[PDB]
Amino acid sequence: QKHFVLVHGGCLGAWIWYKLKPLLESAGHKVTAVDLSAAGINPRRLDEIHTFRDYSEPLMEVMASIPPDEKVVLLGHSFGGMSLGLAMETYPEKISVAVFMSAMMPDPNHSLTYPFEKYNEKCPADMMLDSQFSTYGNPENPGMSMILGPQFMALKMFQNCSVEDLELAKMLTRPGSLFFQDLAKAKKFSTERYGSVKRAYIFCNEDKSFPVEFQKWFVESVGADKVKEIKEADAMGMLSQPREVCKCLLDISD
Ligand SMILES: C/C=C1/CN2[C@H]3C[C@@H]1[C@H](C=O)[C@@H]2Cc1c3[nH]c2ccccc12
Repeated sequence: QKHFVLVHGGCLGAWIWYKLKPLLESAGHKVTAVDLSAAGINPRRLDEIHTFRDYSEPLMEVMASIPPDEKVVLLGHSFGGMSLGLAMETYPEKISVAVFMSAMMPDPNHSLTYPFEKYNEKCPADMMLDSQFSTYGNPENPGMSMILGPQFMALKMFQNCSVEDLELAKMLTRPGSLFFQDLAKAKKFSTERYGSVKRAYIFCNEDKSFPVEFQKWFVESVGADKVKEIKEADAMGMLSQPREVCKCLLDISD
């Protein structure tokens, strides 16, 4: 038995893991799927969350409650990788392996905004399609909020998923933030902390929102201890290939 803590990306929520949580449990493991602040059915509203630590606070509540005797495996995807990073900085010893599936993997050597800068470098400005962006917070120093466009979701996140999974996410997706202006002010991670945590990576070769060539770039520039691939996972591998993410994760963790 291991304890997996599962962390969703932006605009999503704990619900994305609904297909993978049973699977890990039927193999005999403990699973936690967290909702981050203003995501899923978390009661907070976006415009009351201005920092990324505030956003990541329900993950941090989980990590503080890992008994002294225990460790967890973390799985994050997309923007979830950033929360994995804070978890890994603050509680390095409570994590046996941090697993990043088609996620940005922070590097103690750069500002926390660096994977975002590199994404703008490597991807076109129209990458998010019908998604839409607006400022919130103080007009004097603003946040950016985003909503996922229906086409963006169908073509570029859930394209190897059932229309059912696509429909559920339209019902459940909420405005998100990538916290860029706050992340630009956050303390960097260190190698003594963040950097002491074994890391794994799971490629999702068919992720059109985060192309594999760019996922491959985080492993080449930061490194990972283990690395797997899902030939047919899209951005939502946990929904499109839930049995393969399970298999990868038991491999990585055993
Ligand atoms: C919530 C929709 C998004 C679209 N896109 C955006 C933001 C999110 C999503 C992950 O949740 C991916 C992957 C990603 C994005 N920006 C990145 C920067 C560095 C590495 C990966 C990314």
